[PDB]
Amino acid sequence: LLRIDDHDFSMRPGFGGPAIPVGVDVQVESLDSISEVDMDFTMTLYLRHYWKDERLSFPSTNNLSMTFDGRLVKKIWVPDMFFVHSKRSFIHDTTTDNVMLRVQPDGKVLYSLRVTVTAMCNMDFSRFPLDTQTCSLEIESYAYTEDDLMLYWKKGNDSLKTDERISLSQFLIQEFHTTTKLAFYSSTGWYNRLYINFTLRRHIFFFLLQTYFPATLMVMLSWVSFWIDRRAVPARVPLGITTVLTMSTIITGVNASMPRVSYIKAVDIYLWVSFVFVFLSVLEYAAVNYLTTVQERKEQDTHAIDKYSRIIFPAAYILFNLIYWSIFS
Amino acid sequence: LLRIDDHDFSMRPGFGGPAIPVGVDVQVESLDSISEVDMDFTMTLYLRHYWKDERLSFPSTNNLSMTFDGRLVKKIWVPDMFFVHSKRSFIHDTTTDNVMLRVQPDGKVLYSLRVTVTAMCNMDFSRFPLDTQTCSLEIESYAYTEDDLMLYWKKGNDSLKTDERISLSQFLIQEFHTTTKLAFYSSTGWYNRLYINFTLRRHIFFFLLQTYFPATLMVMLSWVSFWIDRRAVPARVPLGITTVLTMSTIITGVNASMPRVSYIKAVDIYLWVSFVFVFLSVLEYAAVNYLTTVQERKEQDTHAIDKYSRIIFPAAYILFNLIYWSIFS
Amino acid sequence: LLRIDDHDFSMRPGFGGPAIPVGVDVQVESLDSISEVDMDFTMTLYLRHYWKDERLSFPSTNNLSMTFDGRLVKKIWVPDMFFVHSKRSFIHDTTTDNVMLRVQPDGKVLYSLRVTVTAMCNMDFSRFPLDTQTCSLEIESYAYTEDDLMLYWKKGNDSLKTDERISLSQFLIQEFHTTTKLAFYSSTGWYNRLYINFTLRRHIFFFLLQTYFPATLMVMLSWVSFWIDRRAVPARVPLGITTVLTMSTIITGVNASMPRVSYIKAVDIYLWVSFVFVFLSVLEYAAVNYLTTVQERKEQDTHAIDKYSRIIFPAAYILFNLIYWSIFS
Amino acid sequence: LLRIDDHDFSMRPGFGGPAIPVGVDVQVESLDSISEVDMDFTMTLYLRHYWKDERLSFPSTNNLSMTFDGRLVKKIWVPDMFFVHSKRSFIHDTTTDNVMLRVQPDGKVLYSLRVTVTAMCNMDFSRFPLDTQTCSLEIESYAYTEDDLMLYWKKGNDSLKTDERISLSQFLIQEFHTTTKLAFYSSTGWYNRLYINFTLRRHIFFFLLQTYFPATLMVMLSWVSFWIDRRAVPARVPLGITTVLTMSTIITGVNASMPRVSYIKAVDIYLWVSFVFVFLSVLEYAAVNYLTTVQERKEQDTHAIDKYSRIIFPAAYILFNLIYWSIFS
Amino acid sequence: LLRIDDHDFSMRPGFGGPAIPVGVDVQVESLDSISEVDMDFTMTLYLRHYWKDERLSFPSTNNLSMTFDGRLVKKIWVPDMFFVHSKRSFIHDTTTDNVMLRVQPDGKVLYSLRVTVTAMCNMDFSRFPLDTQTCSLEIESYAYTEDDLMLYWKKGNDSLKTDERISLSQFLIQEFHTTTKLAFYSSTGWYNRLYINFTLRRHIFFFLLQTYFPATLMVMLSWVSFWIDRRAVPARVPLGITTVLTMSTIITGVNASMPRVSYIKAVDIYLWVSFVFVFLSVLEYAAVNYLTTVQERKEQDTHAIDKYSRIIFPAAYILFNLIYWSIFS
Ligand SMILES: *[C@@H]1O[C@H](CO)[C@@H](O)[C@H](O)[C@H]1NC(C)=O
Ligand SMILES: *[C@@H]1O[C@H](CO)[C@@H](O)[C@H](O)[C@H]1NC(C)=O
Ligand SMILES: *[C@@H]1O[C@H](CO)[C@@H](O)[C@H](O)[C@H]1NC(C)=O
Ligand SMILES: *[C@@H]1O[C@H](CO)[C@@H](O)[C@H](O)[C@H]1NC(C)=O
Ligand SMILES: *[C@@H]1O[C@H](CO)[C@@H](O)[C@H](O)[C@H]1NC(C)=O
Ligand SMILES: *[C@@H]1O[C@H](CO)[C@@H](O)[C@H](O)[C@H]1NC(C)=O
Ligand SMILES: *[C@@H]1O[C@H](CO)[C@@H](O)[C@H](O)[C@H]1NC(C)=O
Ligand SMILES: *[C@@H]1O[C@H](CO)[C@@H](O)[C@H](O)[C@H]1NC(C)=O
Ligand SMILES: *[C@@H]1O[C@H](CO)[C@@H](O)[C@H](O)[C@H]1NC(C)=O
Ligand SMILES: *[C@@H]1O[C@H](CO)[C@@H](O)[C@H](O)[C@H]1NC(C)=O
Ligand SMILES: CCCCCCCC
Ligand SMILES: CCCCCCCC
Ligand SMILES: CCCCCCCC
Ligand SMILES: CCCCCCCC
Ligand SMILES: CCCCCCCC
Ligand SMILES: CCCCCCCC
Ligand SMILES: CCCCCCCC
Ligand SMILES: CCCCCCCC
Ligand SMILES: CCCCCCCC
Ligand SMILES: CCCCCCCC
Ligand SMILES: CCCCCC
Ligand SMILES: CCCCCC
Ligand SMILES: CCCCCC
Ligand SMILES: CCCCCC
Ligand SMILES: CCCCCC
Ligand SMILES: CCCCCC
Ligand SMILES: CCCCCC
Ligand SMILES: CCCCCC
Ligand SMILES: CCCCCC
Ligand SMILES: CCCCCC
Ligand SMILES: CCCCCC
Ligand SMILES: CCCCCC
Ligand SMILES: CCCCCC
Ligand SMILES: CCCCCC
Ligand SMILES: CCCCCC
Ligand SMILES: [Cl-]
Ligand SMILES: [Cl-]
Repeated sequence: LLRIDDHDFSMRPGFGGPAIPVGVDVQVESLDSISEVDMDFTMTLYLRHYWKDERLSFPSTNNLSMTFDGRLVKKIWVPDMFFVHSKRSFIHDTTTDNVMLRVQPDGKVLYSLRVTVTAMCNMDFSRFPLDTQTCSLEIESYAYTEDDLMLYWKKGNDSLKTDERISLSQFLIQEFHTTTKLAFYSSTGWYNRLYINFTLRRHIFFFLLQTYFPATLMVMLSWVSFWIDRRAVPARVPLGITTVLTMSTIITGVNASMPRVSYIKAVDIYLWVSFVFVFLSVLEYAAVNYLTTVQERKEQDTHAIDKYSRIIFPAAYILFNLIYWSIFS
Repeated sequence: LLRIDDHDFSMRPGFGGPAIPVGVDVQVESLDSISEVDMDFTMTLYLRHYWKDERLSFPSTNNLSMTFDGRLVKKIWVPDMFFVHSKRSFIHDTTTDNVMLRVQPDGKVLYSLRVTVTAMCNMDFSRFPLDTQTCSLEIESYAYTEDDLMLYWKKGNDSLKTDERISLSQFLIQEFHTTTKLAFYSSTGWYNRLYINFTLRRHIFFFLLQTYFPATLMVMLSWVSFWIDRRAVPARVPLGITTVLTMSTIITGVNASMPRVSYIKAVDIYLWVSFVFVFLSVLEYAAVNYLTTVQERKEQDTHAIDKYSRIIFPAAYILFNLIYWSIFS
Repeated sequence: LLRIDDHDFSMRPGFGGPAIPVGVDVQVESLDSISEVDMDFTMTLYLRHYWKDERLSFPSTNNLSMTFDGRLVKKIWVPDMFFVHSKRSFIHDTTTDNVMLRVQPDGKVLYSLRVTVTAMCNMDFSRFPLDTQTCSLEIESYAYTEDDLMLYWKKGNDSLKTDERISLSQFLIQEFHTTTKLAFYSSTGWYNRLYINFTLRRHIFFFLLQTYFPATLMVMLSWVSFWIDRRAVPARVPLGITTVLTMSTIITGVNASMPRVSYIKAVDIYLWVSFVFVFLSVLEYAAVNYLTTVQERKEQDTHAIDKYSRIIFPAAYILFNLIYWSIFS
Repeated sequence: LLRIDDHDFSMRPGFGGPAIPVGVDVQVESLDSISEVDMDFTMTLYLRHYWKDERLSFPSTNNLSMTFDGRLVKKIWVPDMFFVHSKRSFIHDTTTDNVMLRVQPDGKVLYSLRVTVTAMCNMDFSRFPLDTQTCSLEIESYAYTEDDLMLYWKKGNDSLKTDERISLSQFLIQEFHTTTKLAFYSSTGWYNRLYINFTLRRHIFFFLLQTYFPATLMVMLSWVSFWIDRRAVPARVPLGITTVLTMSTIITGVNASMPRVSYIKAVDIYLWVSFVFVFLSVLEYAAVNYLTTVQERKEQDTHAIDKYSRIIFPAAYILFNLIYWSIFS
Repeated sequence: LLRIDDHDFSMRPGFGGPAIPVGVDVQVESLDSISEVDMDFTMTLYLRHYWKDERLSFPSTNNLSMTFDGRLVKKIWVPDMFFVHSKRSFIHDTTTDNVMLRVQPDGKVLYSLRVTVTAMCNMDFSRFPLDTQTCSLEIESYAYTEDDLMLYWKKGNDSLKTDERISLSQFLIQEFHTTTKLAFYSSTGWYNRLYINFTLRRHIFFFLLQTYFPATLMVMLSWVSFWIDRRAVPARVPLGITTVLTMSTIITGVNASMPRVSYIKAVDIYLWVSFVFVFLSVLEYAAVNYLTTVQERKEQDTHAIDKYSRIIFPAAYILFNLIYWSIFS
């Protein structure tokens, strides 16, 4: 039916004359995973191409479109799109190649395939875990400049569809939209580039329960010391020390999970402030023991330091929390 | 024998006329693994196709079916099934391609191959580890709409078989059955989709032994304090503190294993209630030490708080357990 | 030399008449690894096939066998064996395909290739780490039933050889032997299946040193308390508590390594019995402190409980060990 | 258009006569990751080749360059570059091979492809984490010596371009430049080799916060003991011991991350000096307890050792820090 | 130029007559990694073959050798070497296949390719970490026996070269040399096998610092107890106990890294002897407390046990160290 043997499909339609227009539309099937340590994300999608080539015309009375096996795709000419700034990708091939080819009697062509992509995404963690991130996937022709191929979204803003099943356990996904821009390479020329854009917002529940609450509880334990008889030395001393040494484990277990960035994150601030609050309660009792011993040496109830600490330490931590959750909301 | 050179197998049987019927049946060989963190499962199966094509007719006197080498599959036309919402898959190929082709003299065809698939499955953990999950595998044609190909289960409900060796160490597997539904894609049309469905139920033994019992034992240790002379300050204080700090390790070691979901799981409730029970026993002894010191200051046996605590703490935990195992059964 | 262009090698020798006999023999090169968590093992082997096809006859005066390049294997007919219940496999291909083809003037054929296989193996851990396991590798034709192909061991029990270098660091390997059985698939028919069988036995040394000895040592530490003056409250109390909290770490570190099976293992029994032995020593001293305080209240040496405990705790643990190593030998 | 059928492209242009000149230029798209444990780095780049072959001449009136499909690359002759001392690499192939071919009417050729490479890099850690490292990527022809192929940078120092998005979370990247050298293989001859060179500098913030500060804080805790009444034996003893045992955990957690090199790193020096400072504070109190007991035995305030230690320990650590940060800056 | 179309390259040179001689030489580019847990090593190398085939003769006046594209390798006959006892391997293929073919007018051939190999190596750890290991890589023809192919080192002992950059962070590499031996397979015959041999020696610095020193320091801490007043019960008891419990962590952290072999390693001996030294110091103080209490009961300074222990424990450990480092040097 199609006269494949008659033509040289090493050359594009319109070769040696004006540029060929190629239109694109897309459906996203899933957003698969995200990594802070690698700074990337993985996506699976259906991708579709539209153009005309009169070398593929055939006669019929119905004027309708026809589907073909799929092994012909390797004989005819086809556009050459690639995913810019991507780490790895593949086309699915069970039970055969997941590819589709449809042709109309006047030579209009529709071409479709299913792919998975892993792509680069630069991330800012200064407000982590209360952060928002924005991401994009980039599409471009490899060999042909804007003088030979013209690339555009087939139906404007209606060219992107999304599966209703798409979900991530840790993020809310929002704000899917598409854009276009021109790109330049010094050695080879000017090219059209298409963009798919989206926004992510992290759920904080896990971190409250797993990090902010146990820090708070250690700080509240350190306050119990102020209500204990100053003469019980081997009770008041280890009560302070053990909370210092627990807080260090909390601080380590958080930071072991994240990339080694050169700046402070919002969670770091809270934990190190909590640490100094606990550390100071140890110096307070050392002072009261020393001054008691000086009183014994002069001579030979509750101390004013204890009396004031019962008031000052809790007020100060409440003030800190009010400020912190006013800044990070 | 088969006249392969005579025909154009880029076109389906019946091309330009009504739809071709294709029937399917399946045997599951193994259910290989499951992941909560990735929310997916892996399956290995045998998959079979049935249709008629008169271009493959041949003469004989016996009217019986004949087997062919397998290299012909790439010359003739074959249906184009794919696994919807799948992450990855392959066809096995040692010592050769695991593929089978059988043909009858009137052109009826049977085609079979062996494959492994990894597929998406959305999971709810609000009742974890006492949870039940349900799963499915989806099958569809890639290129041909219901106007060109008709896809159905070959023998109704008898079209699914399962290997007697199938097992998972952590789940009971039940309720294998099959269904059908129509699907729509905005750019390309309507398609028939087949479903394989099944249910999983988790064994709880591991979690009892590994999580609920040691929490319970920490709570019971904290009660020993109420039976110890109130004057033994450096004994009663670390006895409380060490149980607080152990309970925190238990809570961490559980949640380190699971995905970071935005809601509370049934195991979380038990551990955090156990934590407050242990935390309160520390505040109780602080109260008794303070009131004893006030009595010393006024002046200058067992305390009523100890007397009551010996009764109230164990009753309250028993009431909690009765309610919890009434809710989660 | 071989008349490859004359014949249609899509059809088996004897096509449309009786079954073709194919004989097999094997040499194992290595048993590569084993996993309890995945329940599988990996093996590398040489696999060999024997049959006659008169379409490959050629003339000569010597009556001897001749070797050919290996690229012909893809032109002639070849049997279609596959490994049943396998997870993955491949054929080696550096510096070329590791394949061999030898032919005699009357058309007898010898065919050989090198492969690695990973295969399923169901494991029972009720006696772990003192367990024994048994395993097998299964071989079958994919497309041809016993009416068209007949599959058998070429030399009976002498058909399996094993490399003298084969070893595993954790298991003793024994009892290599071969068997045969018929298999049935509802949709497709009856098939011959060959079996390779073997037995494994675990070395216990590592577990003695790494698990049973340190548990025993914690139990013996808890006994020291009975020899310490009952008035040293802040010594006798933490001596008990710290052994409880160490034993919990031992119990966790063992079970973190194994699959989450729904039944108790032989190592679990020993560790939880050791735990209750340590837990009871804490309740004993609580009793002696309480009764001493009652004596003080009445009034206002070694206690009989201490005196008896020095005898009863060690006897009871020795009785337990005698029973346990009588059961698990 | 191109007369591909006329010629034998198993032979280079100029075969049997002088060497063919081939020019190269490059753009780096990303520097992907780095490993101290494996001593390697990964890079993604665009690579371009320039030469003349009159067998590819064609007629035209415009004198302009033309682009071709990409399937012709496998028919014509092409240069044979490889990455020396590399571990693994690949060429990208979705949605097709990422390859470009452009030809001028006189037979000048431009050829381009996109690749990812992982390459060897020897690292020195004697100053870690305050270290600087230098790296290079090497390019060479596999089959052709300088007598048959001449390889050079196409535009001198202007032949290397870099993407403005390139970044690493842990390193500052600097000093990209290119060089050339001749190489010799004993069995096969002399070859031209091109070099891409660059420098890395590590950010220290993470290590200050994660390692140097908590060590310092343990040392400062050990000093509190000198301010506590010498008669409080069960307070002063565990205060020392617990800091010893914490410092050991710090030392372990650092070195667990790095390769097992045979020499000391700058971080090791700081932690082991901090350890002896803490260890000595335990021997000091043992001395004061012993001498007090001798005074009791003779007989039957603050001790001079305490008085001096309050001065000497902090001065000595401050002197150490001044020297250390003078050496490592 | 080469008459490739004239001949049947499914047959070796000399087919049906005497054996063809094939010579080999090698250059090692890198030794990439080593695993105790898997018992294997990885190597990257250049491998070269030499033979004569008159079917490849061509005319010329210069009598010099000529290089060809590389796509011809798949048309002509080539030898069939494989790596015996190997786990996996591949040939590199960016930017094309890393393969070289050179031919002289009389039909002498040189053939070369670049490969990476992972190979089996049995290891003995009885002296670990002071151990020495020896390794080899094995090379053989797959299909052809010594009656058809003769395989030898091309230049005797001069046939192996090594890159000056080769290094491992944990081992000293020494003693590279080559050997030959004949091998027999029962079903198929006799074959020539070539060997590459080498020796490794481990650096001990890491283990001294990471394992032997901290054990020693725990033992020295336990000795402090002997210098402390026997009446300070709640000081002397936890001082012993905490060192016992630290030593157990040291023992665990070492053995978690290695394979589970059925015999004792040299590091195990040192750590378990150190453990009993620490354990005995706890029983000593229990004895002194008991005998003091008996003296109190009879009645109703430093004890001789303390006096002697100050001398005996350190002498005994010094004697142990002298013996141990005399045995393991
Ligand atoms: C198809 O084209 C024919 C003319 O060739 C026209 O009559 C018919 O309406 C067209 N149908 C559609 C659906 O565009
Ligand atoms: C979609 O369409 C509108 C037309 O109003 C144009 O603003 C815009 O670029 C598109 N929106 C986005 C967010 O890209
Ligand atoms: C096969 O077809 C023939 C007629 O062509 C019929 O006589 C015979 O019964 C059929 N056999 C089966 C098993 O259907
Ligand atoms: C199988 O067959 C029945 C007919 O009674 C129909 O209910 C059902 O859909 C099938 N069952 C399920 C559970 O899909
Ligand atoms: C090979 O066959 C010939 C007859 O064709 C016979 O004489 C000879 O003994 C046979 N040799 C072997 C080894 O079987
Ligand atoms: C090997 O040969 C014997 C013949 O005595 C038969 O018992 C047996 O099946 C084979 N042995 C095993 C263990 O399979
Ligand atoms: C191309 O070549 C023609 C002569 O063949 C010359 O006139 C023209 O200037 C050239 N153009 C460029 C851009 O080099
Ligand atoms: C680039 O160009 C200069 C010419 O001044 C030459 O020094 C140098 O080799 C190049 N620079 C480097 C750093 O390689
Ligand atoms: C090559 O062979 C010719 C004879 O054919 C001889 O004269 C010449 O010396 C040889 N050259 C080398 C390098 O062997
Ligand atoms: C290399 O050559 C010598 C000849 O003296 C022979 O001893 C030896 O086998 C070779 N050496 C080794 C170590 O294999
Ligand atoms: C102690 C944790 C407080 C968390 C406050 C969160 C406010 C949205
Ligand atoms: C940008 C730094 C914010 C620091 C706020 C501290 C709140 C107590
Ligand atoms: C303390 C754990 C109790 C577990 C109860 C389980 C009831 C099925
Ligand atoms: C849906 C929340 C259940 C909470 C029950 C608490 C049982 C004590
Ligand atoms: C305390 C461990 C005893 C191990 C006994 C093993 C007997 C074979
Ligand atoms: C089958 C259970 C065995 C339990 C034996 C307990 C030995 C003390
Ligand atoms: C205690 C850590 C001091 C860090 C000093 C860093 C100077 C650049
Ligand atoms: C090259 C060794 C440097 C050691 C300096 C020590 C600084 C206190
Ligand atoms: C306490 C460790 C001693 C290490 C001695 C090493 C002798 C080469
Ligand atoms: C072969 C065993 C060596 C044991 C030596 C022990 C040295 C104290
Ligand atoms: C901005 C640096 C903060 C450091 C807090 C310890
Ligand atoms: C640890 C500091 C104490 C100072 C008391 C005046
Ligand atoms: C003290 C906690 C209050 C913070 C409110 C955002
Ligand atoms: C529903 C939130 C519960 C939180 C318990 C700490
Ligand atoms: C820690 C709180 C104690 C309050 C006693 C009245
Ligand atoms: C107190 C435990 C009883 C719970 C019964 C389900
Ligand atoms: C058979 C169950 C045993 C449980 C021991 C805690
Ligand atoms: C902890 C239980 C003690 C009971 C004494 C009679
Ligand atoms: C008390 C240990 C003896 C057990 C003998 C098998
Ligand atoms: C150069 C060796 C230093 C060792 C410090 C413990
Ligand atoms: C631990 C050493 C103490 C020595 C006192 C003279
Ligand atoms: C005492 C810290 C000062 C070091 C300045 C580099
Ligand atoms: C040879 C066995 C030694 C065991 C030491 C605990
Ligand atoms: C723990 C053993 C002590 C024995 C004293 C005679
Ligand atoms: C006491 C350590 C000396 C050992 C010398 C090899
Ligand atoms: Cl105490
Ligand atoms: Cl601890």
